[PDB]
Amino acid sequence: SNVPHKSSLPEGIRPGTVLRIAGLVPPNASRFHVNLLCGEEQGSDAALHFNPRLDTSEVVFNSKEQGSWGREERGPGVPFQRGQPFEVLIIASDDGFKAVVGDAQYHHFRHRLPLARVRLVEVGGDVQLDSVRIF
Amino acid sequence: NVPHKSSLPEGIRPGTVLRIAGLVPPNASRFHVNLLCGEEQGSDAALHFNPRLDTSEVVFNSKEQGSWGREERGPGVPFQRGQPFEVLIIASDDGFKAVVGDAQYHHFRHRLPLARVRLVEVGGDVQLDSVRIF
Repeated sequence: SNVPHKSSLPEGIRPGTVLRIAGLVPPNASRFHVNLLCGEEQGSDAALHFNPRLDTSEVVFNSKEQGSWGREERGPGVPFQRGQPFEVLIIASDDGFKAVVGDAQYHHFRHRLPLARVRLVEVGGDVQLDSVRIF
Repeated sequence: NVPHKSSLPEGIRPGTVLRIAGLVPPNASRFHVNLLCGEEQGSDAALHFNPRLDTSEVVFNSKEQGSWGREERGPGVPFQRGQPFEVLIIASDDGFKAVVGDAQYHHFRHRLPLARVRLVEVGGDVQLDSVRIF
């Protein structure tokens, strides 16, 4: 199932970076996450926390800075389903992160931390990961 | 087979993603994807992505004022006759990242300004499934 899955980004990511995450949402999944982290330590700051919640039918976006979570943003409905595969694109621009789900633009999350702080991508939770690619 | 045209109303910026899904015909010679700066014939091409299956090469190039540039070539041909493909053209601040399949294939540094791009054009021997701008 390959979780928790970590992808190190020693030189960071620039505007024009695409994170492609594919996987299956297992039959009794509660929630999973894709984190863009500043370091490898526990509780590391997070430029992006992408959190589909199957049990509450929401998709939460947040950030973590100086150990404190920001204010949650929510996307429109849950474009994931228990027992169904998915494809997510997280696209970094100069202005924020574009979340694409199932070939449809889903939500835009404005930068709160500098994009230059990102050093790691972490995928975890109730997800059976197909692949994580970083272009 | 008139080329497919898709206008870019707000141009493209670092973070624009062009997903081109399609199928190569069994008798295909070559097809191309152009990022053009105007809707006139002979407009500047900020990016000319040209896979060539008749000679087994993939050529990158630019064009301004009707004059081309120096060709760049990628490793082999990640395209086969009769086989489908998915291409990502990702604009960064440094250039265009071309992705074929699940791997970055080439990095074409910006020869022309990114803000001058206004039209995507797909032509040649190719069956076009979908053109998406993200």
